[PDB]
Amino acid sequence: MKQDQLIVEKMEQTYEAFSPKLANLIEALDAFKEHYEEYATLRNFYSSDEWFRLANQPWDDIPSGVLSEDLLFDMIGDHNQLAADIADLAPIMAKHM
Amino acid sequence: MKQDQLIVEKMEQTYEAFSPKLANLIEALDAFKEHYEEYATLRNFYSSDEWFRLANQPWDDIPSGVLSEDLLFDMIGDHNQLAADIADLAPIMAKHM
Ligand SMILES: [Ca+2]
Ligand SMILES: [Ca+2]
Ligand SMILES: [Cl-]
Ligand SMILES: [Cl-]
Ligand SMILES: [Cl-]
Ligand SMILES: [Cl-]
Repeated sequence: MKQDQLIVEKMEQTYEAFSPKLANLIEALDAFKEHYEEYATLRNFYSSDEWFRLANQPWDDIPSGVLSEDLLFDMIGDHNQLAADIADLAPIMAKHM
Repeated sequence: MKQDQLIVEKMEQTYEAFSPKLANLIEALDAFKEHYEEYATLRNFYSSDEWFRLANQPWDDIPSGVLSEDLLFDMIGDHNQLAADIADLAPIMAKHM
């Protein structure tokens, strides 16, 4: 039918929008999880005595980005915002099971 | 120093591994969130009277994937596994704030 076709088209367009985003999140989450064990190391290094001492050494090349005033600060911020977004999503997904 | 260099190298290698995975998850989560409002539509369509009726019509071309026995079933499974993984991650991230 002409009308059955309309229903199917709408559903296919909906699936095509949503399904790749579901897939990409699953993939990204799995990759993140294999390395999240390293986060405390980086968080704890930023603003530590050693980080500051190293940042203020007279390097003969451009210092590593980890030694900058802002790079790991921004990483911590991105982490904390992600934590909040994951916390907010969790019960919403549970509701859709 | 030779040794200060060792500390910095280790931290830089750690950051280079972790930081892109954090970024990719943030990006994937944001994209998913803009379309998660469509999930109930697709979930509810699968195994519905209309879905089954449409799947059993005599289409003159290959039926749309949404009409298959397995495609949306697998999407629901992927969703439910993701829900559980997000629920498990949420308190772990809170602990690292
Ligand atoms: Ca396509
Ligand atoms: Ca590189
Ligand atoms: Cl690991
Ligand atoms: Cl490790
Ligand atoms: Cl939307
Ligand atoms: Cl919408």
